[PDB]
Amino acid sequence: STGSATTTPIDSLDDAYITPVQIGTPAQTLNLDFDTGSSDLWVFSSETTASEVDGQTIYTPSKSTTAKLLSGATWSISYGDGSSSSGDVYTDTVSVGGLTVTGQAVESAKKVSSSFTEDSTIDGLLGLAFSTLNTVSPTQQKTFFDNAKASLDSPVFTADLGYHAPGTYNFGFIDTTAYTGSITYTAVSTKQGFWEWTSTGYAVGSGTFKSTSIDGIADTGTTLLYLPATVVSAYWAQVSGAKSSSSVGGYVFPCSATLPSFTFGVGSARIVIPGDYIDFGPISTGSSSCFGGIQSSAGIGINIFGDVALKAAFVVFNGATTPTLGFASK
Ligand SMILES: NCc1ccc(C(F)(F)F)cc1
Repeated sequence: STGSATTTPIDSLDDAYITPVQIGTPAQTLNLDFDTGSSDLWVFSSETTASEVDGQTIYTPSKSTTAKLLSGATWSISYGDGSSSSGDVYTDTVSVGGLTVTGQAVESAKKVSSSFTEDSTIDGLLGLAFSTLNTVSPTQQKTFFDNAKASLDSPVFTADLGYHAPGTYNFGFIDTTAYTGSITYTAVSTKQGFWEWTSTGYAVGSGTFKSTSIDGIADTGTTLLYLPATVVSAYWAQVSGAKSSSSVGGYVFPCSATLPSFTFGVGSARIVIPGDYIDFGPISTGSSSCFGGIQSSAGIGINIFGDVALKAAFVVFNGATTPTLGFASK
C-alpha cells in the first residue's frame, strides 16, 4: 500500500508545514506538523485545558467509535525550543493520504505550552523519528511510519517541501518524476533516535568547496539550518552589514542585501540552497533588519538540517533494516 498527502506552509515565511490527517471513525481531519525530529503523535483535544486552545481543531475521542483509552498510559514531551505538552493516550484509526493504520497511539493533550496555543494553524504533531524517542509511559508506543512499514510497498517516506508553495509527503514509494539527476544515499546513525547523517562539506556562494565532516539531523520539524559556529561565521562574512545580535538571538542582515547561496555536500553530490531561502524577513514589523535562515548550533549541541536545507532537495527517508537518507536536486 501507499499514501500521498499535500503539505502546505502555515505562513508567508515557511515557518512550518501542515498536512491533513484523518483520525477516528467517522474521520476527524486535523492539520498536523510532520516532524522527523520527534516520535510522538499528539493532538489538541476535547480534554485540552480550555484556556490553552485558541482556534485549533480538536480531536474528540468520545465521538469516535474506534477510539480506545489506553488504561494508565501518560505522555510528556519537552522540545528543543522550550515548548512542551502532556496528556493521556488513546488508540484509534489514523489515515494519511489514503494510507490507513489501525490501533495507532493518538496522544491526547491535557496541557500545552503557550507557543502551541499561539499557533492556531497547527492542530498537533506527527512524529517521524525512530520509535525509541516516544514518550508514552509505562509502555512506549510506535510511530505512524513504524506501524505502516509492513503494509508499505517499500519501507520509505519522501519529503518534497516547497519554497513559498505546497509540497508533498509520500509513503511507500519514490516518485521518479519529482526530482532531477540521481538520488545520492548516505548512512544514517540511529544511536540518538534521529535521522542522523554526515554531510561532506560546504561552499558559500561561488566559493571553493570546503571538505569537512558535519554531523547533523534531517529535521522537518525545525524551520532553520543550524550549523557549527565556524561555518555560520564564514557564510555571514559574505553579507555586507550582517552581524550576530544578542538582543535578537542570532545573525541579522540589512533587508536590502542580496544573500549568497549555500551549498552542502551529500557524499560526492552537492545540494545548493538559493540565497532567497535564507531570508526570514524583518525581525519586527517595519524594521529594516532581517532575520537569517542560517544560525549557529553552539547553544543547541546538535547540528540541524531544518526546512531551509530540506526544502532545497527531494529527500528519501529509507526505513529499511539499515536506514539511509537519499538526497536529490529538484
Ligand atoms: N521541533 C518540534 C516543534 C514544532 C513546532 C513548534 C511550534 F513552533 F509550533 F511551537 C515547536 C516545536
